[PDB]
Amino acid sequence: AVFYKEHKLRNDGLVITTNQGNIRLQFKSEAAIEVLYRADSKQLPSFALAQPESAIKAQLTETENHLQFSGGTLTARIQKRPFAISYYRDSELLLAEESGFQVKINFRFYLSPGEKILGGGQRILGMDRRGQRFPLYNRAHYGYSDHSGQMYFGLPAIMSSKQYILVFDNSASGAMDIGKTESDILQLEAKSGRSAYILVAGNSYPSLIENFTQVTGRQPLPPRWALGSFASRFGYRSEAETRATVQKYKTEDFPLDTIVLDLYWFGKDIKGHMGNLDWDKENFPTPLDMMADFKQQGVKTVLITEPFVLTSSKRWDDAVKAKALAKDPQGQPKAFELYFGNGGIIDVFSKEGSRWFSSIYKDLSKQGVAGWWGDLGEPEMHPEDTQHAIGDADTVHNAYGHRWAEMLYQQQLDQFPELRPFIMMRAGFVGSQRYGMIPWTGDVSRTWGGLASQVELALQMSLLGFGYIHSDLGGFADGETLDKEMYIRWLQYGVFQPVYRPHGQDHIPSEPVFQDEETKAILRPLVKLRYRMLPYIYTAAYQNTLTGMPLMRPLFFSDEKNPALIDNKTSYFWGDSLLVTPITQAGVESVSIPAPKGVWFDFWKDTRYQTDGAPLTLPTDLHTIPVLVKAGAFMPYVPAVSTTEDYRSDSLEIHYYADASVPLAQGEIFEDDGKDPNSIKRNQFDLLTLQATHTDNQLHFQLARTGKGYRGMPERRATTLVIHNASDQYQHLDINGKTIAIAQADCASTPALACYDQERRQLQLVFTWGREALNLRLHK
Ligand SMILES: *[C@H]1[C@H](O)[C@@H](O)[C@H](O)[C@@H](CO)[C@@H]1OS(=O)(=O)O
Ligand SMILES: O=C([O-])C(=O)[O-]
Repeated sequence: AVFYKEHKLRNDGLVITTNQGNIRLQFKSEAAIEVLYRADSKQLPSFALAQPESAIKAQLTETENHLQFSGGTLTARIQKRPFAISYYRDSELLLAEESGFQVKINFRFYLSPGEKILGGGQRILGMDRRGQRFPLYNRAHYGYSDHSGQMYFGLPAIMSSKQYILVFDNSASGAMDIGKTESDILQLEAKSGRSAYILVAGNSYPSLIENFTQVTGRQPLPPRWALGSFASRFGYRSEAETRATVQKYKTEDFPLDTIVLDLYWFGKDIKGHMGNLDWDKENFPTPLDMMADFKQQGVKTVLITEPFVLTSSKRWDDAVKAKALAKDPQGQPKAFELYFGNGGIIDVFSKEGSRWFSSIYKDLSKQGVAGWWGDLGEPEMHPEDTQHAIGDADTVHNAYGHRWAEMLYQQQLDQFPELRPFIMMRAGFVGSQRYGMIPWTGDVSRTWGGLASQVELALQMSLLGFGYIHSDLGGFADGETLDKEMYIRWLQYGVFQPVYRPHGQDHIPSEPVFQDEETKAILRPLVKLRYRMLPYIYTAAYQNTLTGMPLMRPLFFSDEKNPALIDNKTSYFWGDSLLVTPITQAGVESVSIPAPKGVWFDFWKDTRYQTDGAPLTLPTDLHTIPVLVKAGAFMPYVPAVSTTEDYRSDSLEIHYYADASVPLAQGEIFEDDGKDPNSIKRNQFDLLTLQATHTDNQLHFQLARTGKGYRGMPERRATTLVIHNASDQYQHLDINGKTIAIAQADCASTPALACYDQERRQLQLVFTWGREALNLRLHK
């Protein structure tokens, strides 16, 4: 039994007092509200919020039975007796408290009938998680396949078909019950920690995500090289083996940006060395030379680190001496029995642990390390009586990796202010994207089921802030012999997901360069294609930095008024223009693609398909996976390079997919130096835009560039524009008023400026795209 007693305004925040205590309401933006219960008391601070202290000016009005606290779009409606807060966008009800806050920590809300609920981060349960209950405790799920209620990276958040996001801003061991125990109740629970939630609203899913990342944090543009080809396994045993692998990429003609070094870099066994955090010199005798030799070939080195320091490690005594480790309640270093041996955990929440760990990263980064892999940050083992500077293990658990990322991010920005940090980690929290976290989906089994789950996992993480979620390509765990077909399918899909990082236990090769001739003949052109497509991918990355928009988008974005599409986890958008349907079983001979209505082209074959709703059946082959291009797409390409260190857009090739059904279309290509963390803030970029206007007798392109450019930007780019499904009735072309005849023969065999290929229905234009505006007009 809870009821309103009184309220005060204090610094734009509403402080309500009930019989049970104080409640602080602060708008963190016009569409986002933080609700803090037990506001009177000492609590852990917010982890989810980018600006925890902020509170924007809202309006307050009072009635007999209710209070109303409003920003721009979002309104909190506070019923006085019994006490219950509900949330409105306009006057549409988003979410209503049931009993609300109780005692343990517990929050209870009503779910509306038919409401679909995404969220929880990494689970394999179906896209709509309504009807499920699961814990909020980051934890390993080694060898998972087609099911999981609990994995490496849970998020205490949900997204609803009402277009709100709800965050439980609490770091502790907890649980979420999404209308499972009681049909119409969403319940959030924790053992301890902060008693706060955050509601974010939007008018569309893109706007919701923009609003969410506004208040939780925007991912800073990663270095372009993170969009490249990684060489990885668990693990290279020696400097000789790592060098032989870089070489294998060069001798096999596969692109390679980065090689990743797993735990053998600091010791010859899996057990007993963790915490050494220094080179095993018997096996890596000349590591500075190794890294410099790789950097000459345009190849970066990334090293694994973990939170644990073993008692058998060279750094135990020093970490104890420095007070860097978490303690027991008695005050001494907490040691416990990991797989690797008896050891402690670095306390990234303390000043002393942060300084000791940071100094180690600094030293290795000085030696030549370009990037960092933080594994086991769940933490993988985290006994409940472990004490951190700000709380016990069970209170801080789900924020350990998040703070570990923050610590490493700040450290890398301090050491290399002119570089973009690369931080790859397994476990975080809501907002960890603001520290550049690039998550992967853990120790997936080498099964079709493991592959068939990756889209669900990726979309779930993308929707709640994590654009660079990806999988270990080809699979990680167990197996005795390569499953060739599954491997190929997984590396094909790889091209159309955020990070191209095949990785697996080393009794079976993860790297495509160690595969048989047929496998390499299939994958080599695809890995190159990933490089040729860098302007498409880097431009989606740019939009993710700008607005939260994930790189992988779900089918349901295509029609916001058809909630049944939410269930789809087999087809997704890669950027604006490509609808990808990975093949996730052996021997599949054809697929049915639930393409949204409109006109679509086969990416590989150029076939045009029109549909008014019905799915398209495409045949499959072993050399590709089904990809459709949306009519009105501009697909930009550059020539393939071996490494992004050689990236140039001096030569562009742009493919436009024309159809009269699309009378206006736009595209954009974002170019900058690929490395400057301040490029966007300072406008040190070249932003190419393209607009097509398609009427009955004309097809008009307007091309332009904005931004202040950057050092080494080409002034003039040689541009080949290829118009697919181009009319055969275009007689002339004007480029900026200068008329050019369209050749109708020998397009492939003359240096033609404009040429129509009648057999392929393609019209090719070749021109110079300089700093001034350009108009290309085709007319019948
Ligand atoms: C952590 C990662 O999930 C996996 O990709 C690594 O290859 C391995 C080895 O460092 C880690 O798992 S574990 O074996 O240490 O548990
Ligand atoms: O649609 C057109 O413009 C045509 O195909 O002739």
